[PDB]
Amino acid sequence: MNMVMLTIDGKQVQVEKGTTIKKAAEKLGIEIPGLCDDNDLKPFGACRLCVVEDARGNLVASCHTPVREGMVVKTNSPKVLKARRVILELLLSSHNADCFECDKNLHCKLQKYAYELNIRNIRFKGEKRNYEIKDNGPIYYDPNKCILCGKCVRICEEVQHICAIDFASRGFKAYISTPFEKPLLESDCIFCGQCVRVCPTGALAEKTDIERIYEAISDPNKVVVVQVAPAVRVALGEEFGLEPGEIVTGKMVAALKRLGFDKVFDTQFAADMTIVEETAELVERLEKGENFPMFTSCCPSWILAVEKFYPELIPNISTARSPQQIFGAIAKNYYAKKIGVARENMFVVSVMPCIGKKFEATRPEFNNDVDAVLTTRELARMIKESGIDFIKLEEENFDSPLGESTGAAAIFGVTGGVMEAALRTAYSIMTGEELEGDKIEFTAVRGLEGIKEAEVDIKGKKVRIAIANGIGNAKKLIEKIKSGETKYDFVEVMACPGGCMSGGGQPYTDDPEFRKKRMEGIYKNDRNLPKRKSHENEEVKKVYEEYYEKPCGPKAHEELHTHYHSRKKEY
Amino acid sequence: MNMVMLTIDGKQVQVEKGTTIKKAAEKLGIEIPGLCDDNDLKPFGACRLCVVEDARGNLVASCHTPVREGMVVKTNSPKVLKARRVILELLLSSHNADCFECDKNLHCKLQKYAYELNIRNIRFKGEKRNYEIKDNGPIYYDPNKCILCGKCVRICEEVQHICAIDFASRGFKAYISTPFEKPLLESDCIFCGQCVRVCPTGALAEKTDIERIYEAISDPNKVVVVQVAPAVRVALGEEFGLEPGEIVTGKMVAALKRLGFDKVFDTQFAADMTIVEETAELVERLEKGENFPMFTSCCPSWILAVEKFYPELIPNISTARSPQQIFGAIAKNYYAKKIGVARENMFVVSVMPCIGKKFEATRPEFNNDVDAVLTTRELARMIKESGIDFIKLEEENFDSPLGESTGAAAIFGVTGGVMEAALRTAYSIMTGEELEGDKIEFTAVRGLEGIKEAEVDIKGKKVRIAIANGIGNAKKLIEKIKSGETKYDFVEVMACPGGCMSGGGQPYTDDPEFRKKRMEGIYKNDRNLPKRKSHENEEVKKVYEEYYEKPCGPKAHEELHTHYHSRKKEY
Ligand code: HC1
Ligand code: HC1
Ligand code: SF4
Ligand code: SF4
Ligand code: SF4
Ligand code: SF4
Ligand code: SF4
Ligand code: SF4
Ligand code: SF4
Ligand code: SF4
Ligand code: FES
Ligand code: FES
Repeated sequence: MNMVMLTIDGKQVQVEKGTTIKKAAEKLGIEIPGLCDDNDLKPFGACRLCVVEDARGNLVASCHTPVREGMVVKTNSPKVLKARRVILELLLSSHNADCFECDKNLHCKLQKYAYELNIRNIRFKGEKRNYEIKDNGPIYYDPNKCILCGKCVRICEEVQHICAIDFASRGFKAYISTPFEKPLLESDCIFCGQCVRVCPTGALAEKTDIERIYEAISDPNKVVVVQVAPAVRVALGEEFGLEPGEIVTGKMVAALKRLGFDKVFDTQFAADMTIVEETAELVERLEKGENFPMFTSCCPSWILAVEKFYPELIPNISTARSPQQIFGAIAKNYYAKKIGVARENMFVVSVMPCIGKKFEATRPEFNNDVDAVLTTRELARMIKESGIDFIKLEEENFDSPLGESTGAAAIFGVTGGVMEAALRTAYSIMTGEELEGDKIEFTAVRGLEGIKEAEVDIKGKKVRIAIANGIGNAKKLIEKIKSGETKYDFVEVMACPGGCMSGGGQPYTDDPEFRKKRMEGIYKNDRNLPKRKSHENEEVKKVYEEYYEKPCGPKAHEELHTHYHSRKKEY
Repeated sequence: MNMVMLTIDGKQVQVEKGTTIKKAAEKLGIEIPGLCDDNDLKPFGACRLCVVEDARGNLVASCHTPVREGMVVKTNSPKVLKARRVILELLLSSHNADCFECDKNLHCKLQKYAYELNIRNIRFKGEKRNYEIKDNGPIYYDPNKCILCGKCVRICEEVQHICAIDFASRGFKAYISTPFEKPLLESDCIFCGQCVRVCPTGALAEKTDIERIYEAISDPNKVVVVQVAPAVRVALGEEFGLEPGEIVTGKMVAALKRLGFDKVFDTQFAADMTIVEETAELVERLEKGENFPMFTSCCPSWILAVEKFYPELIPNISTARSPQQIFGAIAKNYYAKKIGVARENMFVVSVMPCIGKKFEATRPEFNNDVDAVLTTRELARMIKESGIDFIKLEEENFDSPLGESTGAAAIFGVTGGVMEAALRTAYSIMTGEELEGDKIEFTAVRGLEGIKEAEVDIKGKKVRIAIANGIGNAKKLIEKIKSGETKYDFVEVMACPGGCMSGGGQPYTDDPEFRKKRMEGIYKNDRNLPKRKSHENEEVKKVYEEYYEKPCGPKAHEELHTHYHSRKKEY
């Protein structure tokens, strides 16, 4: 910690050595514009829109310039403003401008910068960008709106370590493409959605399914049911002017009821069911002591990565379905018979903060259990379209009999929650007594680190457990495990860094501390429930005693389990 | 007060007879979209975008439909949504879409409605609107972005009673125009700016002078000074996410200092100077008892209306200049000599919430005292462009020696404040003692009524005063006065209803209660000052004792007075 002296706009500043001009001037309440830099990535130097003027009189980029003693910097001289205006005019001279038709309307950064830096008349009119738009599955790519900032390539290469996309061509005709413009499905993409989360323009977007939902609601011979993800209730309020991490569960239930859905449920019931199934499977595997370690299967992107890159780990993957598909099977196989509705006349809609769920819902092995999948942004758009005000709503509760949940299933939206809940159930199953007091929380698996390791002692038996949030950390853990350095018993993997609260379907943010706020909100929501264990749920016991009669039973194995196949297209 | 009961979306509602469907459904927290209706105007029925479905199955506009007993209304049926989408597609099929170049970017209502009601692909592509844009002075009109809602015509005809514009042509080729497409200067326009304040698109806007200010700041052989209007400090914070009526004086002074201005002053000093001059003139006129009544001259639009429509009242108008021109003359005739700057090397910039000041600054009789005029929105745009954060600024004070002001000059941004301050000074001048306690406030001239008439007794002498906010009320008062029903002694007129806080240069609002909030903020700001009288100002006494030596003196009459001419172009 050694400090340096500098003058920014006539004000003395104390910053540590190595800090750039941008981070040094941030402490004076000055925001320098920039489009190609993000808090997760190294500086690139492509937009050239953050230039400042030093004492000599030259323009220098302030995003990758280290600080020095005795430096004089000017940030709002007329020359800098003129250069920024010219650069933005150069960008906007070759933009296809359907801001009426653009999904990123009122959320674009190029539009906001064009407004703020006072552009009203483009002098450069001529050749534009013109390409062809092709379907890439659940991701929509329009190369006519690209500004070539490299954020998607950098996030896919530096952080995710997948390297599914790169630059193509050179000069005015450069663009982002997969090898030979092949569709993303058979490329090395695993459908995590982090590239869609950082794009500053409307080039990368989502595939919408709202029209099918509206045409199924208007159908007078169908019943529509909806399920809500645990992580949607802490980030939905951001779209309506609230702070991150504020619970809007009752408001969102009331809004969904006002939208026309006949029955509103939650996925945490399926989360408890999956917890019970997985804990029973883990106990049986530990008794047998075969096929170690055991990996979870709740993340579709992790399953895709296993199928594509590591096809030798398939026997070690847990066969339990994800909570979404389990809920779909429950609704279309048990609830319909109780109510008296034919299987062909029931519609199931899910609201998820993920993008791999859109692809997962269309897999042939699930027999079309879930008919449509939405995101948080799509739900917010629907709520705003219908005209409901969100601030002044009245709190309501979930429907019956698949609405009540516990606290162990409320922390699946953050990294390490699934492991904590599994340990909570496994301690009770193995020992027979219930944890009381502060022993319920396992503080050794909480945080935002890369690889988290722990050793929980259960009545004299020690289990080696691990958690790895992120694809890169997952690859590192796999390399560590395969070499035989150490042996584990249960491993969790999540494709997004920080858990499902950082998914590609969450509302856009500008605060650099959204992860901490959302994690705090999730933990606070967990702390305010009457039940904190999965086996204390009441409707799960009824479902077992009425339809399946035992976990891992023949009917359960037929309807609540799945199998995986290798997708490795050898070349 | 009789109530009517109906069913809206399955919810029972009890409203008074005569309320429309829109105002009845507003009480359930439901916002029905609409573009052609405003809180100041009668329903028109042009956009057809607020349709709802009744029990019979037809579509009825909910903005001009009275409520009835036993009515069933559906607001979010699929048919209504489809109709709204088709109507908006029909609008956007013929729009010139330079949303990069549009002044109303991020503030347009058509853009927000295109976003919310989920438009992504226009099926109707063909002929568009194409016209020619011509200069109309301080108002910018682009007929390629008009949606023909009639708000400007209705506000000019129903409320202002001027009728300067109307519809032209018919069908697809209809547009808004003056007789024979003549420029607005020689039409019946008085430059109030209320039509610019209600337009929902970017068709109507104001002319910008930012480039000249930047090119004069970069000039190393000039000194730039700025003056701020009393009403800018209660509405500038709205642009940065604050509530109306919040005082941001110190924050705005700090921001202006960081913007490059060498010296920052305020107009309230000139307001006190004008108060002294006007009170002396009124006392002399009362002693002489000639040319009654006496009208104020602080509103340029009122002067334009007098010159155009009522040229027989010119001898009765007070000859004192407006505070803006008085401040300009003071800066360019007294401050420059004290500092030692030539008259040709001084630049004066004003920030005003008015549109008529832009035209007033260019009159030949003022010898170009003020070089440029800004608005609150332009200042906010400049602040956002420079990168300063408004929320976390540090409070500062005005420069010297023309910065200190009193409380009597802080209420010129609301209707009736000028009369209150004039009475405050006139009581002291006529009697010799000073008002103390609650007698300072004259509660009989406060409110938002049309014509406010009072009767103030000053030591046995009774004076008749009248206040008329609005052009229509001004015409009514003139008709009352001319017929000889009664005689007054002092009359105030403001062209905008509610005072200068409703000017055409203020930031856009959506709350229907902005006038009350801004008036409360202005009064609270007035209540928190140490001095509440104009003769108690200290720098005014120095200016008199050093330069002019007496109010209404030869030098003062030469530099602080003006004359008016008839603009009535007979036909
Ligand atoms: O399936 C499942 Fe789930 O370790 C998981 O993963 S957590 Fe959910 O806050 C939902 O829907 C989310 O997001 S229920 C999923 O994705
Ligand atoms: O000139 C003058 Fe003035 O009764 C007046 O009128 S009040 Fe001002 O809040 C300013 O600038 C404002 O607005 S100083 C003017 O328009
Ligand atoms: S979805 Fe993930 S793997 Fe696919 S391109 Fe984007 S960042 Fe790379
Ligand atoms: S697709 Fe988006 S993130 Fe990738 S280079 Fe283009 S603008 Fe940047
Ligand atoms: S990417 Fe941004 S600038 Fe381009 S059309 Fe979409 S909203 Fe407008
Ligand atoms: S971690 Fe969650 S949000 Fe991310 S890919 Fe997996 S399921 Fe989707
Ligand atoms: S500025 Fe006033 S008078 Fe002129 S057209 Fe607009 S509303 Fe009418
Ligand atoms: S100019 Fe504006 S207010 Fe007047 S009709 Fe056109 S859109 Fe409406
Ligand atoms: S008026 Fe509205 S929709 Fe039209 S160009 Fe301007 S911002 Fe876009
Ligand atoms: S009342 Fe004020 S804002 Fe309105 S025209 Fe007159 S000076 Fe301008
Ligand atoms: S942010 Fe510095 S060059 Fe892009
Ligand atoms: S608001 Fe009802 S028709 Fe325009």
